[PDB]
Amino acid sequence: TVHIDLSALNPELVQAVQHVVIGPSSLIVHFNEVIGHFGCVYHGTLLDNDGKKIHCAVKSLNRITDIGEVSQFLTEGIIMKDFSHPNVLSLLGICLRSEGSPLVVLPYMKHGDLRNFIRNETHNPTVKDLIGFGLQVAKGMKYLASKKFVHRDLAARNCMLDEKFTVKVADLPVKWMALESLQTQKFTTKSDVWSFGVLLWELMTRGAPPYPDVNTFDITVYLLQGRRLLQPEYCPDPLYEVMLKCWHPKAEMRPSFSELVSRISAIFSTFIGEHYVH
Amino acid sequence: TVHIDLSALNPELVQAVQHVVIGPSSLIVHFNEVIGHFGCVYHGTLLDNDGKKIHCAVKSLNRITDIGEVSQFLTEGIIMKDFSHPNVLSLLGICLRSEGSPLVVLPYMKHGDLRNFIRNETHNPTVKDLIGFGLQVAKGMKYLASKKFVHRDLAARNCMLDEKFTVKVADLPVKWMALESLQTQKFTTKSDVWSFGVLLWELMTRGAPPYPDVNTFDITVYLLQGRRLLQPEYCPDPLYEVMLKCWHPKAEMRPSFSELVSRISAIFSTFIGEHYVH
Ligand SMILES: COc1ccc2c(Oc3ccc(NC(=O)c4c(C)n(CC(C)(C)O)n(-c5ccccc5)c4=O)cc3F)ccnc2c1
Ligand SMILES: COc1ccc2c(Oc3ccc(NC(=O)c4c(C)n(CC(C)(C)O)n(-c5ccccc5)c4=O)cc3F)ccnc2c1
Repeated sequence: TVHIDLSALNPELVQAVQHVVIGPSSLIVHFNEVIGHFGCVYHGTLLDNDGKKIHCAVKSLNRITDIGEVSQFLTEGIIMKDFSHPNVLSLLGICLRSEGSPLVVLPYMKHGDLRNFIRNETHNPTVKDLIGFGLQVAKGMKYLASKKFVHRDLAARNCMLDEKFTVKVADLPVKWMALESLQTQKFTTKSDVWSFGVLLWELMTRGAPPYPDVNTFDITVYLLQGRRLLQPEYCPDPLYEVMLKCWHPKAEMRPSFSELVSRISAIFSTFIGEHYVH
Repeated sequence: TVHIDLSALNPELVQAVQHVVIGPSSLIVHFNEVIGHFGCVYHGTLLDNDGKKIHCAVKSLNRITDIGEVSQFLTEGIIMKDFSHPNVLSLLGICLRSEGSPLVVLPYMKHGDLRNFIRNETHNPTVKDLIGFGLQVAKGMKYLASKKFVHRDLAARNCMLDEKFTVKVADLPVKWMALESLQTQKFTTKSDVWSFGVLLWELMTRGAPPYPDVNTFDITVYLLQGRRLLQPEYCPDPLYEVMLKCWHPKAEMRPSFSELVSRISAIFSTFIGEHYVH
């Protein structure tokens, strides 16, 4: 029952978004074929001018009803389309339709999200593999921070993994949130750094749920008492130290993603044995 | 301590927003002179090319820190700038600065917000006057609904009043929210219609607080029990009937703003005696 009045949109903005729009001249959506946790996502195929096919995921934004939301949707499209880094999920385009919800078009990620990948017992990542995934996320966050983009929901579940095992950073979650975000409601690159530390912990435990024994409403006190996620069984000491610095109570004292890439890269090189080479 | 990196913004969007941007070649902000409830708002003066001055209000968006928020701010600017109706507050422009928070520039409204105006005992609006204010708001909402814009926070406090006593619709509030908004979290033009009915009630009581004896967390049950705001002492029966229809439990059965303008206009014409002629 979604019929959006596209004539109601502003002309200057529609002009700005043209370079992001893709349509039925290029994209086949398979509305009968679902990609099963990230909303309503369909299999799609994107053709260039000679008819070459690219497998994509096509997400239907079924909440977007009004022209404010559609205008915000267009803006998010313009922003994301500019980003170009091998560790940040690409936006292939968006669809602005007069019938049906707006669509977002992403490259197909063969191995799904990182959390489900590492939890799957049939996969056998080494400690080096898991640290490597962490380093890839750091590089993507370094790029995004360089663009002044604040992630706000960084977590293993929001990182994707392609057929070459390249981690693509993509996309309430109190157990990932910085202390200051929990109380002042505000998010920064420094709070993304805190979430990154929790993501590293997720990696080293192969997707264990963090703080299993603390209620979500008792997390602020736990953290103020100076308590932190315990060092995972497979996590080496130098990596656990990096995690602890990511959870510094003073956001200003946390390392930058640039600092993290450098440190983690040094740790990764001392490790040997990999089953998932990038 | 606000230093936003404007080079980080997208080129196509910056091009789209140019027609909304105003700068130091036209605008004098009096940062030492405050307009005292709507955030940080300063007196400003806007000059055209021959040096003619227009009194404005200049609001400093001190929350806007990151490029996502700035991009969303630009989009809101583009949308609002298109709106042109005598009962909707105009956007004179926005300021995108490399130092200091983004600014929004609005025409100065001599008589402030409608709620404070009607509560001020030194003003003497008649029943016709109050209904007239209500009709003006309805006309503004009719325009906005025609543009597919959903208000979400319609209330007497968010309507402004200029020197000619023209009401300008401008800008959590559970006692104004539709039943369905309270439970499904979603907002529509039909939920704006519900808030409009509460605004009419505010008008007819000269800014009394609604549902004085019900806690904000008991409002959903109160409404589900079929209870409604009582008919104000000065509210005529036909207007109270309009209010009741605005609070129909079925959003689809509520009148349109177009229907409201027509009905309220008929009621207003049967009234005589005014101190605030539009
Ligand atoms: C094989 O299993 C899967 C499972 C899910 C897959 C998959 O899921 C998604 C993964 C990510 C996303 N979307 C995002 O990451 C989005 C991002 C980062 N943005 C931008 C922003 C963060 C600013 O909102 N948006 C977005 C973009 C434009 C308009 C609106 C939202 C998005 O939709 C949407 C998805 F459907 C993509 C590709 N392959 C997959 C493969
Ligand atoms: C004499 O006393 C006063 C007191 C307040 C006054 C006054 O207060 C304001 C009244 C309204 C507003 N702002 C709005 O109504 C805004 C609206 C409707 N928008 C658009 C939207 C609803 C989509 O957010 N915005 C807005 C616009 C551009 C960018 C960001 C937000 C706004 O700032 C800002 C104000 F400072 C304006 C003029 N005269 C006044 C006079």
